[PDB]
Amino acid sequence: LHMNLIVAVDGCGGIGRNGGMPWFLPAEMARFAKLTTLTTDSGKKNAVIMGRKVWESIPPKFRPLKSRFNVVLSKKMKEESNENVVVARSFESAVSLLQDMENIETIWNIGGREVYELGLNSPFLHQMYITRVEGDFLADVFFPRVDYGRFIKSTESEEMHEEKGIKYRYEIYTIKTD
Ligand SMILES: NC(=O)c1ccc[n+]([C@@H]2O[C@H](COP(=O)([O-])OP(=O)(O)OC[C@H]3O[C@@H](n4cnc5c(N)ncnc54)[C@H](OP(=O)(O)O)[C@@H]3O)[C@@H](O)[C@H]2O)c1
Ligand SMILES: CN(Cc1cnc2nc(N)nc(N)c2n1)c1ccc(C(=O)N[C@@H](CCC(=O)O)C(=O)O)cc1
Repeated sequence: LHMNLIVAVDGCGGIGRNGGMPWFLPAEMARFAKLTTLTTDSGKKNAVIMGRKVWESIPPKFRPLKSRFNVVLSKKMKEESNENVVVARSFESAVSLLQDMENIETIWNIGGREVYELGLNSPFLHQMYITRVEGDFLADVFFPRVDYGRFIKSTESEEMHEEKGIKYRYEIYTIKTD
């Protein structure tokens, strides 16, 4: 059972501004949905684990994230009536429930700085799929401080991408104990 982190950070390490995203990148978001949705074993599902403010920053039409199992960490949210969503009061309990479910193939840590930090300290930590966006978007939330020395960066050829006047590039990292 793998836990991969997926994030889009800017030149300063920013991920959030004013409770929302500092940018909108539809092609990047499409790649995000593909990476987080597609499983190898047909019929098996992925799980996304997110913090409450991520959940609330998703457009409610796209919410819950379709074809995935949503786990929202929150100490304040009421239980979610929907079946593809569960509210988990702690990281450890969320990870316990996920490793308990048989049909979950890969757990995608999709955001919340604290969610990211707890994942980075997790035994299930596998890969980081980072989208390095160029420039300073005046973010107020950031990605955790991470020791990249624990990781091996994939060497595949990664071109630059540009949409909406914004440039960015994909990077992949794998924990060195694999
Ligand atoms: N650029 C990106 O790739 C990216 C990735 C994700 C999000 N974002 C942006 O980043 C910002 C949100 O990230 P955030 O870090 O500010 O808020 P968040 O982490 O998304 O959600 C924070 C909330 O999650 C809950 N939570 C987190 N860890 C928990 C734990 N261990 N146990 C229990 N509850 C826990 C708490 O909810 P309660 O307050 O209800 O306890 C906490 O207040 C938004 O702007 C979002 O759009 C961007
Ligand atoms: C605010 N937020 C958090 C968020 C945004 N961008 C990211 N970008 C990356 N690279 N990684 C992340 N974890 C990430 N997280 C959002 C907002 C909307 C949707 C969303 O609606 N996704 C659709 C896909 C949207 C699309 O196809 O354009 C899906 O079904 O997955 C996801 C995350």
